[PDB]
Amino acid sequence: ELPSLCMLNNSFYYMKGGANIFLIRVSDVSVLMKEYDVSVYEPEDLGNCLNKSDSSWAIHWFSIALGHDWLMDPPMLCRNKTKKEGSNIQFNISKADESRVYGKKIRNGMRHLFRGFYDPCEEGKVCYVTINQCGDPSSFEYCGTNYLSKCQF
Ligand SMILES: *[C@@H]1O[C@H](CO)[C@@H](O[C@@H]2O[C@H](CO)[C@@H](O)[C@H](O)[C@H]2NC(C)=O)[C@H](O)[C@H]1NC(C)=O
Ligand SMILES: *[C@@H]1O[C@H](CO)[C@@H](O)[C@H](O)[C@H]1NC(C)=O
Ligand SMILES: *[C@@H]1O[C@H](CO)[C@@H](O)[C@H](O)[C@H]1NC(C)=O
Ligand SMILES: *[C@@H]1O[C@H](CO)[C@@H](O)[C@H](O)[C@H]1NC(C)=O
Repeated sequence: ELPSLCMLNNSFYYMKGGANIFLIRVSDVSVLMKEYDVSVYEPEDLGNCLNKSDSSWAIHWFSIALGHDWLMDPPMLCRNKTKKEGSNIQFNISKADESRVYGKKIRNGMRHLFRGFYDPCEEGKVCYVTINQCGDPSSFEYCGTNYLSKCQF
Protein backbone atom coordinates (compact mmCIF):
# COMPACT_ATOMS: atom_id res chain seq x y z
CA GLU A 1 0.00 0.00 0.00
CA LEU A 2 2.99 2.36 0.59
CA PRO A 3 5.61 3.00 -2.08
CA SER A 4 8.76 0.92 -1.57
CA LEU A 5 12.04 2.74 -0.83
CA CYS A 6 15.67 1.79 -1.49
CA MET A 7 18.94 3.47 -0.62
CA LEU A 8 21.91 2.70 -2.84
CA ASN A 9 24.33 5.10 -1.13
CA ASN A 10 24.19 8.60 0.36
CA SER A 11 23.36 10.31 -2.96
CA PHE A 12 21.30 7.63 -4.80
CA TYR A 13 17.87 6.36 -3.75
CA TYR A 14 14.91 4.76 -5.47
CA MET A 15 11.15 4.63 -4.99
CA LYS A 16 8.77 2.07 -6.45
CA GLY A 17 5.11 3.08 -6.67
CA GLY A 18 3.08 0.41 -8.41
CA ALA A 19 4.77 -0.38 -11.71
CA ASN A 20 6.75 2.88 -11.70
CA ILE A 21 10.28 3.31 -10.35
CA PHE A 22 11.91 6.66 -9.65
CA LEU A 23 15.58 7.64 -9.30
CA ILE A 24 16.03 10.07 -6.41
CA ARG A 25 19.36 11.88 -6.09
CA VAL A 26 20.80 14.38 -3.65
CA SER A 27 23.13 16.74 -5.44
CA ASP A 28 24.66 20.19 -5.63
CA VAL A 29 23.80 21.00 -9.27
CA SER A 30 20.52 21.93 -10.92
CA VAL A 31 19.77 22.74 -14.56
CA LEU A 32 16.22 23.85 -13.78
CA MET A 33 15.26 27.55 -13.57
CA LYS A 34 12.25 29.24 -11.99
CA GLU A 35 10.10 31.10 -14.56
CA TYR A 36 11.53 28.87 -17.33
CA ASP A 37 10.63 25.40 -16.03
CA VAL A 38 7.34 24.41 -14.38
CA SER A 39 6.46 25.53 -10.81
CA VAL A 40 4.48 22.79 -9.02
CA TYR A 41 2.04 24.85 -6.93
CA GLU A 42 -0.60 22.17 -6.27
CA PRO A 43 -0.46 18.38 -6.31
CA GLU A 44 -2.27 18.12 -9.62
CA ASP A 45 0.44 20.28 -11.30
CA LEU A 46 2.58 17.13 -11.08
CA GLY A 47 0.62 16.05 -14.18
CA ASN A 48 2.70 18.62 -16.12
CA CYS A 49 5.95 16.97 -14.87
CA LEU A 50 5.24 13.32 -15.75
CA ASN A 51 3.94 11.60 -18.93
CA LYS A 52 2.35 8.70 -17.02
CA SER A 53 -0.92 9.47 -15.14
CA ASP A 54 -0.24 6.74 -12.54
CA SER A 55 3.03 8.39 -11.41
CA SER A 56 1.62 11.51 -9.77
CA TRP A 57 0.32 9.82 -6.62
CA ALA A 58 3.76 8.37 -5.75
CA ILE A 59 5.60 11.65 -6.17
CA HIS A 60 2.89 13.30 -4.09
CA TRP A 61 3.23 10.60 -1.42
CA PHE A 62 7.01 11.19 -1.30
CA SER A 63 6.54 14.98 -1.04
CA ILE A 64 4.22 14.56 1.97
CA ALA A 65 6.60 12.03 3.56
CA LEU A 66 9.49 14.54 3.29
CA GLY A 67 7.40 17.24 5.01
CA HIS A 68 6.47 19.44 2.02
CA ASP A 69 3.56 21.77 2.81
CA TRP A 70 1.73 22.24 -0.50
CA LEU A 71 -0.10 25.38 0.65
CA MET A 72 2.83 27.29 2.17
CA ASP A 73 6.21 25.93 1.08
CA PRO A 74 8.31 26.82 -1.98
CA PRO A 75 6.87 25.08 -5.03
CA MET A 76 8.88 22.18 -6.47
CA LEU A 77 10.32 22.87 -9.95
CA CYS A 78 10.02 20.38 -12.74
CA ARG A 79 10.81 19.94 -16.38
CA ASN A 80 7.70 20.14 -18.53
CA LYS A 81 6.59 16.69 -19.70
CA THR A 82 6.53 18.01 -23.31
CA LYS A 83 10.37 17.94 -23.25
CA LYS A 84 11.84 14.71 -24.63
CA GLU A 85 14.88 14.98 -22.34
CA GLY A 86 12.71 13.55 -19.54
CA SER A 87 11.29 14.11 -16.07
CA ASN A 88 13.24 16.10 -13.55
CA ILE A 89 11.32 17.11 -10.39
CA GLN A 90 13.31 19.10 -7.84
CA PHE A 91 13.18 20.19 -4.15
CA ASN A 92 15.61 23.02 -3.37
CA ILE A 93 17.17 22.22 0.01
CA SER A 94 20.05 24.72 -0.16
CA LYS A 95 21.63 25.93 3.12
CA ALA A 96 21.09 29.54 2.15
CA ASP A 97 18.86 32.00 3.93
CA GLU A 98 15.85 31.90 1.54
CA SER A 99 15.56 28.07 1.54
CA ARG A 100 17.26 27.39 4.89
CA VAL A 101 14.26 26.37 7.04
CA TYR A 102 12.62 24.43 4.24
CA GLY A 103 15.82 22.54 3.42
CA LYS A 104 16.29 21.57 7.06
CA LYS A 105 12.72 20.16 7.11
CA ILE A 106 13.20 18.23 3.89
CA ARG A 107 16.54 16.75 5.07
CA ASN A 108 14.77 15.68 8.29
CA GLY A 109 12.21 13.96 6.05
CA MET A 110 14.97 12.24 4.06
CA ARG A 111 16.53 11.10 7.41
CA HIS A 112 13.15 9.68 8.53
CA LEU A 113 12.62 7.78 5.25
CA PHE A 114 16.27 6.64 4.92
CA ARG A 115 17.93 6.36 8.37
CA GLY A 116 21.40 6.05 6.77
CA PHE A 117 21.09 9.43 5.00
CA TYR A 118 23.70 11.97 6.15
CA ASP A 119 23.70 15.72 5.29
CA PRO A 120 25.88 16.46 2.24
CA CYS A 121 24.65 20.06 1.76
CA GLU A 122 27.29 22.77 2.16
CA GLU A 123 26.74 26.06 3.91
CA GLY A 124 25.97 28.92 1.54
CA LYS A 125 25.90 26.63 -1.51
CA VAL A 126 23.09 25.02 -3.51
CA CYS A 127 21.70 21.56 -2.73
CA TYR A 128 18.82 19.60 -4.27
CA VAL A 129 16.74 16.46 -4.15
CA THR A 130 16.03 15.53 -7.80
CA ILE A 131 13.68 12.83 -9.10
CA ASN A 132 13.77 11.23 -12.56
CA GLN A 133 11.34 8.53 -13.57
CA CYS A 134 12.99 5.32 -14.63
CA GLY A 135 12.45 4.79 -18.34
CA ASP A 136 12.76 8.48 -19.18
CA PRO A 137 16.03 9.52 -20.83
CA SER A 138 16.73 11.64 -17.76
CA SER A 139 17.36 8.43 -15.74
CA PHE A 140 20.34 7.58 -18.02
CA GLU A 141 21.74 4.13 -17.10
CA TYR A 142 20.72 4.26 -13.45
CA CYS A 143 17.56 2.19 -13.59
CA GLY A 144 19.35 -0.72 -15.27
CA THR A 145 19.28 -4.10 -13.57
CA ASN A 146 22.87 -3.69 -12.31
CA TYR A 147 21.54 -0.85 -10.09
CA LEU A 148 18.03 -2.01 -9.21
CA SER A 149 19.15 -5.54 -8.19
CA LYS A 150 20.66 -3.83 -5.13
CA CYS A 151 17.09 -2.86 -4.08
CA GLN A 152 14.44 -5.19 -2.61
CA PHE A 153 11.89 -4.63 -5.39
C1 LIG B 1 17.85 27.14 -4.81
O1 LIG B 1 17.90 28.06 -3.73
C2 LIG B 1 19.08 28.85 -3.70
C3 LIG B 1 19.05 29.64 -2.39
O2 LIG B 1 17.92 30.49 -2.31
C4 LIG B 1 19.12 29.73 -4.95
O3 LIG B 1 20.35 30.45 -5.00
C5 LIG B 1 20.16 31.84 -4.67
O4 LIG B 1 19.49 32.54 -5.70
C6 LIG B 1 19.27 33.91 -5.39
C7 LIG B 1 18.31 34.52 -6.41
O5 LIG B 1 18.94 34.54 -7.68
C8 LIG B 1 20.62 34.64 -5.31
O6 LIG B 1 20.46 36.04 -5.09
C9 LIG B 1 21.44 33.98 -4.19
O7 LIG B 1 22.74 34.49 -4.14
C10 LIG B 1 21.54 32.47 -4.40
N1 LIG B 1 22.23 31.83 -3.28
C11 LIG B 1 23.13 30.86 -3.46
C12 LIG B 1 23.76 30.28 -2.23
O8 LIG B 1 23.47 30.40 -4.56
C13 LIG B 1 19.06 28.87 -6.21
O9 LIG B 1 18.87 29.70 -7.33
C14 LIG B 1 17.87 27.91 -6.15
N2 LIG B 1 17.87 27.00 -7.29
C15 LIG B 1 16.95 27.00 -8.27
C16 LIG B 1 17.12 25.96 -9.35
O10 LIG B 1 16.01 27.79 -8.30
C1 LIG C 1 26.25 6.38 -5.47
O1 LIG C 1 26.33 5.55 -6.61
C2 LIG C 1 26.33 6.28 -7.82
C3 LIG C 1 26.21 5.33 -9.01
O2 LIG C 1 27.28 4.42 -8.95
C4 LIG C 1 27.61 7.10 -7.88
O3 LIG C 1 27.67 7.77 -9.13
C5 LIG C 1 27.63 8.11 -6.74
O4 LIG C 1 28.82 8.88 -6.75
C6 LIG C 1 27.45 7.36 -5.41
N1 LIG C 1 27.34 8.29 -4.28
C7 LIG C 1 28.18 8.29 -3.24
C8 LIG C 1 27.91 9.31 -2.14
O5 LIG C 1 29.12 7.49 -3.14
C1 LIG D 1 4.44 22.75 -21.26
O1 LIG D 1 4.90 23.00 -22.59
C2 LIG D 1 3.90 23.22 -23.57
C3 LIG D 1 4.55 23.45 -24.94
O2 LIG D 1 5.48 22.41 -25.19
C4 LIG D 1 3.05 24.43 -23.18
O3 LIG D 1 2.01 24.60 -24.13
C5 LIG D 1 2.48 24.25 -21.78
O4 LIG D 1 1.83 25.43 -21.35
C6 LIG D 1 3.61 23.93 -20.80
N1 LIG D 1 3.04 23.64 -19.50
C7 LIG D 1 3.41 24.31 -18.41
C8 LIG D 1 2.73 23.93 -17.13
O5 LIG D 1 4.28 25.19 -18.44
C1 LIG E 1 5.70 13.06 -23.30
O1 LIG E 1 4.76 12.85 -24.34
C2 LIG E 1 4.69 13.94 -25.24
C3 LIG E 1 3.53 13.73 -26.22
O2 LIG E 1 3.48 12.39 -26.67
C4 LIG E 1 6.05 14.12 -25.95
O3 LIG E 1 6.07 15.34 -26.66
C5 LIG E 1 7.23 14.11 -24.96
O4 LIG E 1 8.42 13.88 -25.67
C6 LIG E 1 7.11 13.03 -23.89
N1 LIG E 1 8.13 13.21 -22.86
C7 LIG E 1 8.86 12.21 -22.33
C8 LIG E 1 9.87 12.60 -21.29
O5 LIG E 1 8.76 11.03 -22.63
